[PDB]
Amino acid sequence: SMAEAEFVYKYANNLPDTHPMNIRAREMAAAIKAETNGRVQIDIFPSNQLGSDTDMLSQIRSGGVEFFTLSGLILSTLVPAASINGIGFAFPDYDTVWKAMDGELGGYVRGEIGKAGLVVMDKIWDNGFRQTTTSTRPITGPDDFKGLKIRVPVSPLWTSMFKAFDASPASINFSEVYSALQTKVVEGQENPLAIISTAKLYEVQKYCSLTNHMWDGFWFLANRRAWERLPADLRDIVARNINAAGVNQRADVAKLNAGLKDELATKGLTFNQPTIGPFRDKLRAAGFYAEWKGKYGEQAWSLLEKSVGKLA
Ligand SMILES: CC(=O)[C@](C)(O)C(=O)O
Ligand SMILES: [Cl-]
Repeated sequence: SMAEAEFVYKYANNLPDTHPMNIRAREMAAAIKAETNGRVQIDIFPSNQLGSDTDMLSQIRSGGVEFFTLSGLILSTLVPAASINGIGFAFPDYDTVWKAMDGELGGYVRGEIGKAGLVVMDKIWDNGFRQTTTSTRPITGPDDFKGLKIRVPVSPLWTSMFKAFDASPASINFSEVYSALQTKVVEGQENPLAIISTAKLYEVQKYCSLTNHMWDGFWFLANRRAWERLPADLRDIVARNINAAGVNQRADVAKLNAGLKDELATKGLTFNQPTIGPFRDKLRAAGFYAEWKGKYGEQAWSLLEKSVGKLA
């Protein structure tokens, strides 16, 4: 038989194999294997094949897997600073997002991730600005969130935000979301359009409300020991290829989130665009911005403010 590659590394993720994350990860793995002359093989385990997000967070820490893409908000139980990009209504556009995440704010978060003992690639991958879906009624204003049994990912930031909206959040890994919606364990969830599409959540929801309540992405994490075990030449090749795949993935995801509404509207989702201001007002009145300013500290909060104020 053919000898195994010297380094056979596992990359786990939580998304469908049809999402740009996985399309680009497959291109990335092929490029890496060729460029390292067969020395590095990245085996990809999409859509929670090896386990759920909370499981994989444990595994990237312990070395059970070598690579894992993860929202900073989920990561934030280990790295408290890493939820900072998810502050409600903070970023007005992608322009400010990438300048921040590829600039000083992202540098700050990456440094915090390093302090916790993980490696993280320079470029965060996209997920997108998040919308709401339900099987009950549309969300036209913040009053409609009262009592809503809404699924959220496991994170203090998501819990805080949806409690501030007077909803009843349930913390559930993405792997259980389709079934939880289908069976009405929960009444709704929130995610970018590209997720609603690729995970077919339109099959098990009726309404999509464009609440546009945060932007979030996926840090590309590496187990530190496994990263350091790669010789320097291979490390450089792997890092370059992961970041290149990320840049392409961002471009793919931006196009999907910009254009998917019309397609989703003919697949079993009825859309509405609520007026956004009252939602931001509700988070303010609930003390959400004051809470998180306190938790992140003045320096980090000032860095977030600097980041979102850009006009270009
Ligand atoms: C944060 C994240 O990984 C997802 C897929 O968007 C989610 O769990 O909803
Ligand atoms: Cl609409």
